[PDB]
Amino acid sequence: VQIGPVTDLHIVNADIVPDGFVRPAVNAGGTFPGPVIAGNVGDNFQIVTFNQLIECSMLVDTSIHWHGEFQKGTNWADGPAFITQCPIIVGNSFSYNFNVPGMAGTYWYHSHLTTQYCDGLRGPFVVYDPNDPDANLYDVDDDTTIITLADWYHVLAKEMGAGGAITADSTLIDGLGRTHVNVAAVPLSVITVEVGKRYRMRLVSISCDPNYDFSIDGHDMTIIETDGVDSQELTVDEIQIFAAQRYSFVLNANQPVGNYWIRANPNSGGEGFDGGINSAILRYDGATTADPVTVASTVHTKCLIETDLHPLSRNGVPGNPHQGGADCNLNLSLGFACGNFVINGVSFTPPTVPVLLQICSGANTAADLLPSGSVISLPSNSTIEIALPAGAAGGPHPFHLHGHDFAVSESASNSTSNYDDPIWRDVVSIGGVGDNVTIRFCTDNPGPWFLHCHIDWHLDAGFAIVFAEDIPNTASANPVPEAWSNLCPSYDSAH
Ligand SMILES: *[C@@H]1O[C@H](CO)[C@@H](O[C@@H]2O[C@H](CO)[C@@H](O)[C@H](O)[C@H]2NC(C)=O)[C@H](O)[C@H]1NC(C)=O
Ligand SMILES: [Cu+2]
Ligand SMILES: [Cu+2]
Ligand SMILES: [Cu+2]
Ligand SMILES: [Cu+2]
Repeated sequence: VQIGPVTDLHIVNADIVPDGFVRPAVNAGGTFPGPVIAGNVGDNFQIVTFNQLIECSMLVDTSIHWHGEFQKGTNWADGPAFITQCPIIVGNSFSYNFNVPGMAGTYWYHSHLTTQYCDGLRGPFVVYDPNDPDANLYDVDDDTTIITLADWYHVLAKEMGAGGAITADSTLIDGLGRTHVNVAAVPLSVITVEVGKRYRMRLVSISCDPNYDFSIDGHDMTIIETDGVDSQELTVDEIQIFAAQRYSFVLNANQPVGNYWIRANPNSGGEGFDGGINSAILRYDGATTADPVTVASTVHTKCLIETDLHPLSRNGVPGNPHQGGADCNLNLSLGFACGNFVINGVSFTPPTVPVLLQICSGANTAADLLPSGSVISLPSNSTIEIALPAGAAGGPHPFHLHGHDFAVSESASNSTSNYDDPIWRDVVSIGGVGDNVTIRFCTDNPGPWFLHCHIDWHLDAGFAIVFAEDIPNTASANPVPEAWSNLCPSYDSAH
């Protein structure tokens, strides 16, 4: 179901049983996943979020992030609690009013308070391009070609310990899947295709943690979009997609009419596909209504490798073709010990006053912004390079930056940098010990922008910092509506 660009979005509690185990959830728009929020590039989104949550066990306060949307001019609408807003309290609503100039592609939205999106507040967000340069590559692109991959837990997110290796209890594809342990034969999702059509499949990781090895028995996939950036066609037979990443891929429905397994193996939790875990069904029209009996290739012979991706446009790479070839080059020291993560020696703990309101109330430098040591100021109109060397306890961490996308100058498991034509994206695996995954972008967007590992349990254990981009121009760049200003006194009064 698709809603928007102007829409109500109610946040409710419900019990659901997507793997056959009933448990409480926090839902957007009443469904899991939430409804697809959609519009065309350049359209004004007005999402009126009604908080109606009553179940404390999962927090009755909420805040929603439109993941990958740059929010230029609207930093107050970005969503991370205590970075850009205080949460909306139960009984109140809040109108997320923003534009998406320049952006088209496949995105998603999710709670951005504590670990609440794990408890179910996650949904797809698609910005359609009426002149998409990839349109001639397929026949079908609509709500039925969206595929979400979700980890699902039988423990309430607020009770996960924390951390604490945490592992999921079931992989859901389009909201359905089977439990890893004592697997019950509950219904699987079906994706239906017709012989000879081509499909723009929009593959969205709404994961709180695991990365997935996604494949479709007997079929190939040609990638045309990465995290909202159009890419040159890259045909693969397997895609490893980390938390929060998105790909569009053309599925040519060119096999005999029949049932084929769709596979999504998480890097932790249940291994393999016994009893149909980690599975959905690709069904051709005409096929018998029965489970697939297909098998994966024994060896996947063309798996996605991030360095094989290239932008469709001529994006290039800001700055100069060598490391440190930037105006403000940084190399973050990413650590873990004693159950907390750290960036440059400091574990992130949300401050009482949101970063944005600290700035609007007259804070001027990172030194003046709380939490101390969790904010790095960035100057305006400068090429930023950030090196994110891996090694920190497990691993592999998908780092994500708000308000921007970035050139992936160096990828995982490959020490060679690329200053000509790397893919740009917004969430990137930093790989393994010895890797030096490096990103570059330009500061053309004033505001406080969160940078963190998108494994939500790692974010709650402190793996984050805020890039305060152009403090001096932040207030003037981001006029806030009074409803925004009303957020924090309501929150602090209720709490
Ligand atoms: C490691 O990463 C580099 C950088 O993207 C890759 O190097 C490119 O390789 C292709 C050939 O496959 C050449 O056409 C380009 O000239 C290379 N670009 C640069 C900047 O060197 C390399 O392929 C990657 N290694 C593996 C094993 O995938
Ligand atoms: Cu996100
Ligand atoms: Cu984001
Ligand atoms: Cu992490
Ligand atoms: Cu975030």
